[PDB]
Amino acid sequence: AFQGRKLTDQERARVLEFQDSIHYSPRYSDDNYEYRHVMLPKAMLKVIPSDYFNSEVGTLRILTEDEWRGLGITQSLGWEHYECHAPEPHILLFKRPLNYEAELRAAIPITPT
Repeated sequence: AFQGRKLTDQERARVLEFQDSIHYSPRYSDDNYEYRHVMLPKAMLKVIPSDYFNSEVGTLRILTEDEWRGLGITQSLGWEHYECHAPEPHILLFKRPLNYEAELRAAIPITPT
């Protein structure tokens, strides 16, 4: 049940070619959040589909977790994409709470009575 605008098999192939060139900053923290930023190759920006930018700035819009994992951006559980200042568009900011427990929860089905 994809949240957000899933890429097509065609978009996805085009974006996933840049996956090995994405850079991930060290994490830093304040009183409530850990932060990190992800830096995309400028060339990847060219094949990121048009609806993923917001026409106003030139920056990426807020991405859902499914959306940005969709782009090849690979990091651990808990990270939220948030809107920054107006940096270069190829820098994406992420945060997650310090009080993060990172579980894996799956409902499992039984036969009804």
